[PDB]
Amino acid sequence: NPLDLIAKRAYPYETEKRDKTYLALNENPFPFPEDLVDEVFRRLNSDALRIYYDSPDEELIEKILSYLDTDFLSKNNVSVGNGADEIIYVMMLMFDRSVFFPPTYSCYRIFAKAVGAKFLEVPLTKDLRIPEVNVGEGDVVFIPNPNNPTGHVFEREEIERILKTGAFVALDEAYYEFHGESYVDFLKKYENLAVIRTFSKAFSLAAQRVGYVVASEKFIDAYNRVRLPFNVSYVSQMFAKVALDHREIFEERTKFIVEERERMKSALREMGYRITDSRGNFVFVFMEKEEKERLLEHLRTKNVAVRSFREGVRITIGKREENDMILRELEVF
Amino acid sequence: HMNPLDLIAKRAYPYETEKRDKTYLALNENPFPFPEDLVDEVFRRLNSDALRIYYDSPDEELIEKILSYLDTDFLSKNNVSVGNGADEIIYVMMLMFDRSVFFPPTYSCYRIFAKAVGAKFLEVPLTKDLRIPEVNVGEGDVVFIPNPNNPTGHVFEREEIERILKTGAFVALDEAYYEFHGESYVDFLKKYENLAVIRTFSKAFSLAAQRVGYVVASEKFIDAYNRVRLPFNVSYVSQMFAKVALDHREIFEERTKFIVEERERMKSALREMGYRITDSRGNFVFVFMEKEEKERLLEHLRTKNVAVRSFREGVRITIGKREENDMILRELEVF
Ligand SMILES: Cc1ncc(COP(=O)(O)O)c(CN)c1O
Ligand SMILES: Cc1ncc(COP(=O)(O)O)c(CN)c1O
Repeated sequence: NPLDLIAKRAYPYETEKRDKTYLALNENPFPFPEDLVDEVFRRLNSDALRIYYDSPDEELIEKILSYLDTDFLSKNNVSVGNGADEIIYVMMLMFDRSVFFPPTYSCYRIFAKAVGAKFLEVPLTKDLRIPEVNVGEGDVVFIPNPNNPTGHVFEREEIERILKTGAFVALDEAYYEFHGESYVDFLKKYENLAVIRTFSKAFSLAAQRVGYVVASEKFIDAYNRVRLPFNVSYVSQMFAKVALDHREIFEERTKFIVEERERMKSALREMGYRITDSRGNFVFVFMEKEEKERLLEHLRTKNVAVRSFREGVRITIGKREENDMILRELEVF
Repeated sequence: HMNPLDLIAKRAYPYETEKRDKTYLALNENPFPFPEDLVDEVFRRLNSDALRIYYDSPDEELIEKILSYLDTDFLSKNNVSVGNGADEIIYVMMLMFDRSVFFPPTYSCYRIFAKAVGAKFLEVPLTKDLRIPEVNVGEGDVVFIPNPNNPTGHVFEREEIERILKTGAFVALDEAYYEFHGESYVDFLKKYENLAVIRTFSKAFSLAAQRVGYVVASEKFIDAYNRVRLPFNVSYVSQMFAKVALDHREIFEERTKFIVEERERMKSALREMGYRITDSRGNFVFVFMEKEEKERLLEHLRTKNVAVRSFREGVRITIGKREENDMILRELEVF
């Protein structure tokens, strides 16, 4: 009964009914602009819906390349996924062993167990530094940068130290847009690196699932052989193309989210909370289990959702009134 | 002495995109565009605030509408899930079981995906009469059986499938072409825990570019499947397309009726010409041809900007519009 083994081995699947003020999945506070939804639909060919539509199409790759804005990338350095999740998932199917460093993205462990990958979890140090680990060729090492859930940034030397082991580094730059530095340039020097990106956070397209990966031609070829061939829909691609053609609105939204993040980080410091230097669309607050659970319960009654972790809570940046409500809840507590 | 990227390149087939000829009859696609009225309905129902969230996949409404379409008394929400195409459902099932079993001539992606993900698999060819062969299978195996079969379009008897179910092996019944045949083996789930039926919106609803498949099975299996698959695997808008299609099935019913009549008309004409064909019940016909005579037909078709699908024993020709079908028959008549 293989299905019993999956009950034992893999984590259960659950749908959770969202609270009124939901600040728990690092989603953008803003709806996708209505004008751009309109543009999407006046670009749609109903005759195109009936066919197996190339994933990615050429135009989406040209626009992603234009967004990346390098001198050295070509179309063979870029592919797409059904979310960044798919890219991670597929990478776990590709290598002998997956390595990651708690506190990290919760789906690494989940997907490893889901697909029965060999994996090694070694915790980040007390200072949130990457630990000493025995890794090499055959391994893929998943490093989110900025880190999730801490939002902190690993120094370049840290990433490079792993790169010099020969292990394959999967640099998950899901929160790149809120930080503004990318290690994509390291592809000039290292063949053993892939940078993973998404439209979900900064472009308000989490429901449409478009991720992309930037890597060497050898890797991208291999990835494209292992993934599903028609993995991103015609309309998801069109949403991503239209978003890339109108970046100014998204830049203004990002600017608001970062200013709102830093304002919250300052207020929390002034209150005496121990926080991380987060560079994502969220803040991380350290708290003790007992302080945490009392706060959580209070938020529960006020119809607010944040994300609980072992060492504290991760609060996504929302709208000005939501952010102020959070600060007020933390002040009393 | 080989880095993992070289191993993949060795074992897995290359990624290759196709160039579409002016008359393309090679991927079992619906001839008709998705209705314009329904595209506008999707745009109308679309909530731009929903676009920014990790949207449930499947949402509750999509499930309700799939159940209503299936129209049984005994299925609940716990018996149904979704995939990013039926392709994803197959792919995940291959990750779920110890061994994958299929029977050539069969769906080309089974072998491809097995090799892609490094699944252990067993390929045993169908008999001369297109019957499922004697095979040593049991618990731990998943046996992929398309019904109607792809590329032959022929229908397996219930007894053939029930024999496999009784082994204890898990049967994945791929009902991608159900709509063009009209009988389903979903009622077997009253009795067998041991079974999943896979379905798609791609062929009958002209939504191949939006990738919505669904699977119907026991609660135990669906739970397991939902643990192994990507949690947000089908997009908000893909789900809205599928929901709107299910709210307006009469147009799709008339299209399916046209496709089946068109298929049977072609099957008759080909028999009258002296071609050996299968009794196809999909949106396509399968014509047996000797290798060398088949290649000659292909050059003619290539010369005339027509794509069909070439197989070891013949060609699988998807039903298109009346004018493309008529043209196929001319070229098979003159040939
Ligand atoms: C670190 C990290 N990586 C990947 C993802 C996935 O994003 P996507 O919506 O594009 O699958 C997320 C968000 N769940 C993330 O936080
Ligand atoms: C037998 C079979 N099964 C599954 C599929 C997949 O359908 P989908 O387009 O929804 O991935 C196809 C079509 N590619 C098929 O022919």
